[PDB]
This record gives sequence, C-alpha cells and structure tokens, in this order.
Amino acid sequence: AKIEEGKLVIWINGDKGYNGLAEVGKKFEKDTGIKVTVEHPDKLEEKFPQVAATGDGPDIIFWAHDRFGGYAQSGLLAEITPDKAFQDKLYPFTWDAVRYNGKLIAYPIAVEALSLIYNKDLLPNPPKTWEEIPALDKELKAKGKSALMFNLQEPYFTWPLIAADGGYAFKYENKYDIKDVGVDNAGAKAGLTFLVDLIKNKHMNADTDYSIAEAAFNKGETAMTINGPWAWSNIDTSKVNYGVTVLPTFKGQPSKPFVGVLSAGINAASPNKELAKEFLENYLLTDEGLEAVNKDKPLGAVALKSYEEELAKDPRIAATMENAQKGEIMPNIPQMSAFWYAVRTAVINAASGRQTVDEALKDAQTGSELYRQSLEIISRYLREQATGAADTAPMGASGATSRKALETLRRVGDGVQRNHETAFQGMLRKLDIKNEDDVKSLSRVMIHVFSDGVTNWGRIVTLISFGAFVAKHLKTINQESCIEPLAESITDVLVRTKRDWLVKQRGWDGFVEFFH
Ligand SMILES: COc1cc(N2C[C@@H](C)n3c(c(CCCOc4cc(C)c(Cl)c(C)c4)c4ccc(Cl)c(-c5c(C)nn(C)c5C)c43)C2=O)c2c(cc(C(=O)O)n2C)c1OC
Ligand SMILES: OC[C@H]1O[C@H](O[C@H]2[C@H](O)[C@@H](O)[C@@H](O)O[C@@H]2CO)[C@H](O)[C@@H](O)[C@@H]1O
Repeated sequence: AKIEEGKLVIWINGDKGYNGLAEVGKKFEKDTGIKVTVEHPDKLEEKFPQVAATGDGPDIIFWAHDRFGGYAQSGLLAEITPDKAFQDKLYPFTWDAVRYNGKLIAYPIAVEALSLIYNKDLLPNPPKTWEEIPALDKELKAKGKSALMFNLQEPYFTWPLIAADGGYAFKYENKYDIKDVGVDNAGAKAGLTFLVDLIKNKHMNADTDYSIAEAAFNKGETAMTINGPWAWSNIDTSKVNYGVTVLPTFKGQPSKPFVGVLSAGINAASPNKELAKEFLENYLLTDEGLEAVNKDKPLGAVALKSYEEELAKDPRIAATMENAQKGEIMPNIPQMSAFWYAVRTAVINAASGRQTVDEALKDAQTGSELYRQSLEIISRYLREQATGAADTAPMGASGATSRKALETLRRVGDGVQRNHETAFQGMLRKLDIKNEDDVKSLSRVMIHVFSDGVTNWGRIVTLISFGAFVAKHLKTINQESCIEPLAESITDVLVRTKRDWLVKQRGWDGFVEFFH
C-alpha cells in the first residue's frame, strides 16, 4: 500500500490506445531512464478510489472527467498547476471540464462523443429518426441482417435517446440543481420505452454488450452501431465501408449524448508528481505524443489546439463534434457515480423485463437523489439541534419528503439522545473532537460502529442522533463551522453503506411511512 518512487505506473481503460501510450512511455524512458508501465485493469474506475484511499494505486489515472470530482472530493488527486504557456496550448473548455472547486485536478486529453456508425454497403442513407428503425430492421431481416446493435449493458450508450425528449441528470440553471434530477420525467420514460419496444419487437436483444455489438458490426451482420472514436480502429481493420454521422432524432429532437473529456489525474499519494507532470505536459500532450496514442485508437477531438487543427478536417471528427454540440458536457460532481450506477440498473432491468420502465426509472430517481436528500435532512437536523432554531430557507425539489422526513426525525430522534445520554457522553469524550481535522478523521470509527448487526431505520436514527449530539458540542466550543462537514461525513457513510437498502425502502419516503 505504497507507490514506488522512481518509476511511473499508469492506468487507462482497455478500449483506449494503451499500446500507443506505452510507446510514449518508451520515449520517456529513453530520455530520463524512468520506466513507465501502462496497465488496463477491469473496472479501473471503481478500483482507483479504493486503492488510492490507502495510499496505493497508479501514479496516473486516465478516465473521462465525470469521475474526477469524486476522486478530488475524497482527497485522491494532486492539484495540477500548469504555467500559462502550457495552459494556452489546450482549449479553455477542456480545462473547464477538469476544474473542481476552483482547482485544476487533471490534464484534459480529448473530447469524446458517441456517433451513429453505419455500413455504407448495407445502408447508403442512414436513418434520420429513431422511429424509422423498426421498419428498416424489417427490411434488413429479409436480407439476413439487422438494423442496429449497440452496448445495452452500459447506460452511456442509451443516454442520448433517454435525454432526447427531455430526460436529464442534474438540472443546470446558474449552477447544477443537484436536487432537481430528471431521470423519471415524461421525456426519459418516452426514450427508454422506445428502447424497450425495440427489444420486445425483436429489433434488439437485451443481452447485447460492447463485444457482441462490435463483432456484429465489424463482420457486416448489422447495418449500424453507436460508439465513440476509440472504436474506429477495429472497424478500419475489418474493412467494413463505414461512415460516422449524426445520431437519429427522437420525437423530432436530437439525441443528446453525454460528452466526456478523457483526462489524466495524478495520484495524491504518488512520490513521482514531477515525473508525472513532465510526462503528461512534455511527452503526451504534444503533437507526436497524441499522434502515437491516436494511431493506436482514435482519441476524438484532442484538447491540444495544434494537433486538433489537423484532426478537425476529418469528417468523422466533425461528426463527433456535431453530436457533442447536440449533447451536454458531463458534470464532474461527486454524485455522478451514483447516478450512473442507478441508471445502469434501470436500463438493464427495463430491457430484461425485470422492471417496467416506470418502476426502473423511479428507482433511478431515488438512487440519484439519495445523497442530496439525505444531506438536507441530516444537515438541517444537526444545525437546529446545535443552535436551538430551525433553518428557514426553502427545501426545494421533493421538498415534501425532506420536510416530512425532518418532522419525523425530530419526533423519533427526541427520545434517543436522552435515552442514550451516558453512552453518547462516553463516546464523545473518547473521540475528543476539537476541530475540522478531527471531524474529517471520524469516518473510520463511524463506519465501524455502524457496521455489521442489522440495518433498520432505528439504527439510522441512532447514527444521526449521535451526530446531533456531537453537533451540539461543536457549537458550545465555538466550532459551529464543523457541523456542515460532520453532516457531509455522516451522509457519505449512510448513503454508501446502505444504498441498496435505502432505495428498496423508497428512500426517505419509507422512513416517513415507517414511523407513521
Ligand atoms: C452491532 O449491531 C448494531 C449496533 C447498533 N448500535 C448500538 C451502538 C453500538 N451504537 C450505534 C450507533 C450508531 C452508529 C454509529 O453512529 C455514529 C458513530 C460515530 C463514531 C459518530 Cl462520530 C457519529 C456521528 C455517529 C451509536 C452511536 C453512538 C454510540 Cl455512543 C453508540 C453506543 C451505544 C448506545 N452504546 N455503546 C457502547 C456505543 C458505542 C452507538 C449502533 O448502531 C444498533 C443495531 C440496531 C440498532 C437499532 O435497532 O437502533 N442499533 C442502535 C445493531 O444491530 C443489531
Ligand atoms: O455507462 C456509464 C459510464 O459512462 C461513461 O463511461 C464511458 C467512457 O466515458 C468512454 O470513454 C468509454 O470508455 O465508454 C464508457 C462507457 O462504457 C462515464 O465516463 C463513466 O464514468 C460511466 O460509468
């Protein structure tokens, strides 16, 4: 659980040009004598947060920018401080994607969007609408072919259709109303229903994954796929005559892909930060570094202006950027992980018939909102307990649940602190909480005490009640500013460790019901 000094270990996804990246790594070694090892582990985006938390993991991690806010919030990423001469070399909007709480937390590499990829020998004129695909499949079935196959196991691929008629993740208005989540509105239902009808009508198969769709397209069995620039390499190898074009419309509106910026972050625990900065700035993020990677697997529209000027002339890149402009740049906020996990489950379940569309997307909504809803409740309870007066500000979206949960919490939590005063007092003294630093350390003890045994609402109340007990203390010793970080810490333990149980209860609505 310690990163070796004097070399660089890099993680990148197995669908990217890791062989090309290693070539850049060989050029680095040739100059510096430093060995660069490139790995592509399965589920690297899930592994990185676990291993980095213990001071382990790679020196550099590559992923789309959406995951990096969560990493940064957890303290896992070194701040990046390029000089102006280096910053000026990349498009300002790519830097924006890797900015979190005012600070740059990675190097942007390339802009990625999904496009429609089509076999020009089977389909000289690709469909402009989703709606015409059923009839097109019927035509192609008569030839022993099919219209469309794409990965149905990852929600990234289905999201453009879900968002077309009005589905959205976190509402953007001045900022991201994390409280306003749009995964179960009429637009999202209409899009996912269209997909589920395609499967029911035998135009697609719920089990199709990345590998199956890729093989089917690259063997000329299906006339269309939906994929990103990284996929073009393998299609070149297959010698399918393909084009890349704008995704189909749904209900007269453009498909709206979530746009990712492939980004390179530096592990906060790396003893090799200067090596990493040197590698990224002066080897990778150059014309020749990016070309080496791009020649292995296309990056998309790269962040480096000098090299993108060349790539932009490619009609596949123009198509990529057209789709991107119709879509939206992903948030990098910490709750994106939870959003993706919820929507993944919803798509799979609706596709398989395990849930209806309405059942599936309702669960997704609950799952995506759970962090913020929980924090509203816990923060307000903590602060009103500590100060003696309630917060007057409006709840917001799903404000009844919040209000009702806080009402219930007050009633059911009243007993608890009195009833367990002695044990709460004893635990308080052993913890010796004095400052914000102490608060940040509590996470481990807290997890431990809330571990094992059973899960029920009473125990959740006990968790939060001790929270309020600590908050009251923090206020009396003039550390009122520590209550909000205490609330965040309790929320994080709750929603992570109890996610599936919470969603099963219909979230905080279950709580209000249970103590009715
Ligand atoms: C093992 O299975 C259990 C355990 C519990 N309990 C009882 C005791 C151990 N307990 C519990 C909590 C809430 C979870 C942790 O809460 C926090 C802890 C820390 C360190 C922080 Cl900083 C914060 C903000 C919250 C307790 C919280 C405080 C104390 Cl002092 C105790 C406690 C008591 C009472 N006696 N002792 C010796 C201690 C250490 C806390 C906790 O989860 C269970 C259940 C089921 C329930 C229930 O139905 O209510 N409870 C409360 C359980 O499953 C069998
Ligand atoms: O499906 C959810 C998944 O979507 C995105 O991951 C993409 C990634 O951006 C692409 O570069 C490519 O590798 O395909 C992935 C989908 O399989 C998000 O970036 C990711 O965080 C999320 O889990």
